[PDB]
Order: sequence, then structure tokens, then C-alpha cells
Amino acid sequence: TTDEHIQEAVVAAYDPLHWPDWAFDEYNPVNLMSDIMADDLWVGGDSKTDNQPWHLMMNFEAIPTNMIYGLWKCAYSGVKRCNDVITYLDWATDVTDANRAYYEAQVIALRVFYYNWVWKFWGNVPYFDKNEQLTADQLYEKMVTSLEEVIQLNVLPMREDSENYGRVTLAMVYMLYAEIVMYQNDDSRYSTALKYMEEIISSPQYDLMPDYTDIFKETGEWSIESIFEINYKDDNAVRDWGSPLVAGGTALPTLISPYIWPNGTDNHDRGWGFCPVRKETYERYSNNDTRRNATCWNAQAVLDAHNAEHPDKLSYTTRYQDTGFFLEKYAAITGNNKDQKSSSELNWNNNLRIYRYSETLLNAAELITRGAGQGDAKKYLNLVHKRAGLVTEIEPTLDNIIEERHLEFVGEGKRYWDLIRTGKAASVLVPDAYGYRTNSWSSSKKYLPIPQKEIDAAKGTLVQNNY
Ligand SMILES: OC[C@H]1O[C@@H](O[C@@H]2[C@@H](O)[C@H](O[C@@H]3[C@@H](O)[C@H](O[C@@H]4[C@@H](O)[C@H](O[C@@H]5[C@@H](O)[C@H](O[C@@H]6[C@@H](O)[C@H](O)O[C@H](CO)[C@H]6O)O[C@H](CO)[C@H]5O)O[C@H](CO)[C@H]4O)O[C@H](CO)[C@H]3O)O[C@H](CO)[C@H]2O)[C@H](O)[C@@H](O)[C@@H]1O
Repeated sequence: TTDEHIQEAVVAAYDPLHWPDWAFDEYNPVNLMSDIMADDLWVGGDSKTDNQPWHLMMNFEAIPTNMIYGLWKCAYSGVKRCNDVITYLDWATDVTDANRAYYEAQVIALRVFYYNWVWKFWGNVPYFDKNEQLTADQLYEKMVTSLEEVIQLNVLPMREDSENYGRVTLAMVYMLYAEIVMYQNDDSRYSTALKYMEEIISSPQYDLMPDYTDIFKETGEWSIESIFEINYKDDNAVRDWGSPLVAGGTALPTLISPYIWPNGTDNHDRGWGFCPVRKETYERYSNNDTRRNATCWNAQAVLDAHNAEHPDKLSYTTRYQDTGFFLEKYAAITGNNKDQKSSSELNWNNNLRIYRYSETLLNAAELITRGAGQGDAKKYLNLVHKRAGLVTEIEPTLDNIIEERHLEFVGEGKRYWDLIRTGKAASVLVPDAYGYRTNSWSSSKKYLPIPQKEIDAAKGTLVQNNY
């Protein structure tokens, strides 16, 4: 009813962003949930029954009774908190026009963000704009119409300040617009998407970090390259097993760091050996590409060298699908949970990078090649390519742009969605030579099985996907 209470409610609508990595008794880190269905990582852990839903999804054999349910609950918690704010604003007095617009812009952009999670993973899902199963195509029209309404409020700044980093901005809204327009293959909005990407490119407060290896460091958080991140902190963080929803750190580096690594060696710490980096991922980089070592941390070579320098035979404990490589971007780094005050496992400081300026450039290059209008697709592609330390210029073909995204975004939740929307999934996601993936992707796998408990509780109102 008052301004101060709506302000607190707006803050609460942001909280589900930082939940899925540990919430509702599951690990569903949203970047890995898509990346394990692509061609860059294995699943790992103790065996195929450790986080079993992950191994089933990876092999296109998810089942409604053994599914990732946490992310579903996170997304719909988000939607509910945004809906709360729209309803509260109906019953509010002495809120300025500007503050009313600002509160609406934030919670409607977040609502589309949360719906994007369930739209991409499950497609045909229930919709509510106040506290009905839509087709994927019907949810899309709701989402993109909401984003149009947020842009037209004309209230969001292009970039936030030190104090407010993590708040919705116009650039975040633009990147979210491009993500859903491109996943839908809605070419009637390609022109508008390209105009929005060019507005970010024209801004002098977004640019590439000159060193790719500086992006994923703590000092790289909210750099000139960052459009949107989900904030995680170790500073007096008290996220715990029984209190997963409190704003502290992330579980992600504990999941994907080497099992019984000797903490502090090469300033890396131990984890549970999930998402080992495939050897093929390391091999697809040129020796000149700075992304190779920023993506692929060779844990085994570090100990091989150490055991020749100081011959204590150090080892880590190899788990399932071990390769010797781990995802350096979100690896446990000595000191990145040092200031936490609860369980150190859940309180890593690593922000989750959602949108980076390199995705602005590759979005623009791709929209130009898909007929969105004139622009310098070759300049935009080659800015990303050259930042990686490659000196030879490449043409802005769709295949070169899609492969640049592949090199640029391992572990960032982009590749699986890129493979489906470009029509490459059926050709790329086939049985491997290791006997790990034994199934082939097909269009029926586009949308996961809806969790059985949701099918049951809805008593026929929710129709199961034919996965
Ligand atoms: O498949 C994935 C993977 O799973 C592994 O299993 C996981 C399993 O290890 C985990 O087990 C829990 C375990 O970590 C936990 O241990 C407690 C620890 O949490 C406790 O820490 C306390 C904090 O609780 C406390 O926090 C306080 C905070 O709650 C309060 O609100 O605020 C206070 C400040 O204001 C704050 O203090 O803070 C103190 C420090 O002051 C901490 O010490 O400490 C004890 C050690 O003393 C430790 O034993 O116990 C839990 C009991 O519930 C266990 O559940 O659980 C996961 C989820 O179920 C499992 O995934 C497997 O091992 C791997 O093989 C798999 O690969």
C-alpha cells in the first residue's frame, strides 16, 4: 500500500535468480542444466546415479518421475513474486509516476526472465500474470509483448552504478529480447533485435575486456563487458543446506571442481568432479586461442608437473567421465569462499555471467546474416575472434558465427539452445565414441518431461510433453 513496502517486494522478486544451483533439495545450476545436453562437457560425479536426472537429460532419456524439479519451482517462485508487485502497485498511493514505472519495468523484465527458464526447458507450461497451459508459441507471444511494454516505459538506465549492479537495465532487457526472438526464430522481430544490439554497441559503457582471462575472475565481475550477472558473495554469506534461499554464495564451483584436489595447489580447491570438460573441447581450440586455458583447466598436467618439480606424489581422485580437464570459468579458486560464515560449499563468490558484450556482437553479426538489415557483421565477428588472440580474420558466415559462439561460451548455458534454434542439434548431438551418449537428439527432445507431481496435481489440466 506504501512505496517502501513495494521497494522491499521488488528486491524479493530478484531472489529466485540466485536459487536454482541449490534449492528445493536439488542442484539445478541453470547454465549446466543446458550445457550437459550439448557437446562440450561430460556429467561426472561418482557415477550415472549421482545427480541421476543430469545423466538422463544428457542422454535424451529424462523421465517425469526422475526430472530436475528445483528449477521449475525457482522460476514459478520468481513469477509469483513479480505478480505480487504488479497487484500491490494497483493498491499503492503517493508512489511517483517515475517510481511506479521503475518498479513495473523491473518486475515485468524479471517475470519474462523466469518464464524464459521454463519456456526453454519445458516449452508448454502454465502461464499467469496475476496470482492455464500455453503452447511454447503462446508463452513466446506473452513474453515478447511484456518486454515491448518494459522498453516503452522508457525508465530503465542503459547501465547501473557500483551500488545497484544486478538490477534490471535496458541493456539486460535488450539481450533478453534478442535471446527469445532468436530462440523462437521470429524473423519479424530480427530488425528490432538488431537495432537494440546496435544501441548496446553504440554505448561507450559496454565493450570487450581486452584479456579474456580477466572475465571470470572476481575482479571481472560487472566489468565493461558485463550486461547482466546473478550476484553471489562470500562476504559474511550464510546460505546453508536447510536455508538455501538466503542471498549468499553459489554451490557451482563445489559441484564442478576435482574430487579431493589438494586445496591451494595452483590456487585451486576441491569439489565433487561434475562436468569434466571433454578432451574434444580442449582440442577444438587453436594453440593461439586464449579461451582454451580460460575454459579448460588441465588439473592432471598441473599435478604431473608438480610431481616432477617436487617428487610427494600428489593426485586428485578421478570420478566418472574424468578427462583431466575441468571448467576453469567456474572452478573453485582458493580464497573465493574465505569470508563466508556458514557451509563453505554453498558460499562461493563467483557471479553467474548471463549476458556479456561478446554475445551482443555475435547476436548483431548473426541478425545481419539472417536479413535483419545492414551492419558490419564481419567487424563484429572479428572483434570477438581477435580478442581471443586469433590474428587471421574470418568471414561472417552463419557457420563461422555459430562456431565463434561455441568457442566463446562453454559452460555459460548457450550451446544447447544455439544447436536447437539453428537446426544443428539433430546432426551434432549423436552417440559419441566413448559410449556415454548412446541416444540421438530429435525434435521430440526439444522440451523435457514436465515433473510427474505437476501432471498429477493439475488433474488433466497440464498435458505431458511427448519427449
Ligand atoms: O550428489 C552431490 C554430492 O553430494 C554430496 O553430499 C552432500 C552432503 O555432503 C551435504 O551434507 C550436509 C553437510 O554439508 C552438513 O554439514 C555440517 C555443516 O553444514 C555445518 O556447518 C555450520 C553451518 O551450518 C553454520 O551455519 C549457520 C547458519 O545456518 C545460520 O543460519 O547462521 C549462522 C551465522 O549467523 C551460521 O553459523 O555455520 C557454522 C560455522 O559457524 C558451520 O560450521 O557444520 C558441520 C561441521 O561442524 C557440518 O557437519 O551437514 C548437513 C546436515 O544436514 C548435511 O546435509 O548434503 C548435501 C545435500 O543433501 C549432499 O549433496 C556427496 O557427498 C557427494 O558424493 C555427491 O557427489
